[PDB]
Amino acid sequence: APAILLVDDEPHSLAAMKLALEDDFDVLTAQGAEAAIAILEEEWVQVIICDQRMPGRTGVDFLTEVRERWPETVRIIITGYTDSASMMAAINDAGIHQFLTKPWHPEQLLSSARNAARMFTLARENERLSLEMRLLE
Amino acid sequence: APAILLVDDEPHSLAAMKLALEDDFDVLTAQGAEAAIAILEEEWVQVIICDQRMPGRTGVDFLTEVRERWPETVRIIITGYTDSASMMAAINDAGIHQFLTKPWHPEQLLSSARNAARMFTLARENERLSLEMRLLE
Ligand code: BEF
Ligand code: BEF
Ligand SMILES: [Mg+2]
Ligand SMILES: [Mg+2]
Ligand SMILES: [Mg+2]
Ligand SMILES: [Mg+2]
Repeated sequence: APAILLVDDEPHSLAAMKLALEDDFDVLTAQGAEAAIAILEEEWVQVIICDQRMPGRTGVDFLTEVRERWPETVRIIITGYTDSASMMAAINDAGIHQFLTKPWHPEQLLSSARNAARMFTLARENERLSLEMRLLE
Repeated sequence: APAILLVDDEPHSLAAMKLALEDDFDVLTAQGAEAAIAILEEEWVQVIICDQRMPGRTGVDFLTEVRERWPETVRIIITGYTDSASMMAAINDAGIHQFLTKPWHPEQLLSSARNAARMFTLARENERLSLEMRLLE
């Protein structure tokens, strides 16, 4: 089953985000870029959420690669420093579907999640149709 | 072009929500259920957002019908009274994709919007494929 990947510098927000999502998804949790890529390798992930402000590699960077190695996956950013334009510009260059502000309702953040996974589902069958309708003409 | 429908009891939040979205969508605004249905008649709408707490008819009710008369349209609820279970249950029976808490970032609420419209787009071509791949077998 498609899980959701949680990826934040502070391990107390993975803790939280899980508490909000665990009841509905298979939550996978990671402490940063290099740590997280490791997981998308072995396990299968429908949705990912990433702190932007992370030591070393930023969410936007991580996700530029995620976009490249596993394009079937819905990418989401999350920020408490929502006031910066540089960021948004960065966000707006990458293929980032949702950007959430901190903090967040257990039921809101939960929703941006159910979204992503419904979306991941559309996109994924939206492609099936194609592939299979190619194998006709 | 597909617009977005805004539908809230307090005309000062339509004011706001527009200010957040106008730069990116064709915003249509309505003061409540009966008022809003009137608009989906003449004009074409890809995304709708509805206050739950509205005199007379509630968002969830409105949207149950919207779901029925214009199913191609992405439905969204928005609440400041996020603590009620009755609601969520109601929300969870209807076909409601996103539920936002008040208040909201200009760039968050903005995003739940861009979401919806990308989604409205998937769903709508996801169907094209079908219809057209039916006209083969
Ligand atoms: F700093 Be992260 F964006 F919360
Ligand atoms: F009362 Be609405 F939900 F803001
Ligand atoms: Mg629990
Ligand atoms: Mg941080
Ligand atoms: Mg403006
Ligand atoms: Mg109200």
